[PDB]
Amino acid sequence: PGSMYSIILVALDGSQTASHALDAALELAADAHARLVPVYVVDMFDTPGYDPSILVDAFREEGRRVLDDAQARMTRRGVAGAPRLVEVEEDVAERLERAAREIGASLIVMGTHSVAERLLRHARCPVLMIPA
Amino acid sequence: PGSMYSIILVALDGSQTASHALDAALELAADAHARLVPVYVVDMFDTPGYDPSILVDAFREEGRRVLDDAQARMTRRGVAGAPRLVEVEEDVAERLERAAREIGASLIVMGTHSVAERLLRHARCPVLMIPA
Repeated sequence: PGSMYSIILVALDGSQTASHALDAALELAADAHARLVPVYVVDMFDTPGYDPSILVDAFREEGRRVLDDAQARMTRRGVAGAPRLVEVEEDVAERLERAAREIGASLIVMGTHSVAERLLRHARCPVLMIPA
Repeated sequence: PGSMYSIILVALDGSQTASHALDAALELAADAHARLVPVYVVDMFDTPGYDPSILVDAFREEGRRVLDDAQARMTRRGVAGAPRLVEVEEDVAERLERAAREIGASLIVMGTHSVAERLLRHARCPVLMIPA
């Protein structure tokens, strides 16, 4: 198989439709004999009393669970690659583009039913939309 | 390879970016051992003197040339499938969705840089965007 689809990126957030997108990205990765790289985006207020560190630990912990499940799915299907935890500074769309650049992804897979509209309007890299 | 990507549809109009999308759809079709179905969309005034039949013959003829080239690319790459000429009544986006339903396509491939925004906003079927 060529390199145009050698490395596939799929954005996860724990939602059902994102999980649905993962199953689609996996199936594509297995069919095209490609590497899959699931990413969980941690997208984190400045106020008296408020402590953002509580939610940072939370979504990171949630990311661990989500990415571990993604890894488990990949292992069973025999699909190579390793899930990444990504954190925005940025907006989610750009962070996904930065992740794609640094990982070397030639394709971004997303679950849909705005960030998708962003990535499409950007047109910086091939994007695959999977509806719920 | 599974059936989730057994039949791929790619929308052509003769433009460079659509041709670029065809090369991407072909590469995917070859990697996933999938059938490719390129479609050329004929999207056709009511005025005294004006004769739409002239342009109908034209874009159909242009479609023949475009689809013949697509077939030639598929044949060389050893990719199965057969190009289709489609005509709107409808809008282009819905016509592509109707074509996907009748052909049995599980994926629609498009070249981008509105119809893409439509198909995404519709979310009736998986869509792959390839930027120029």
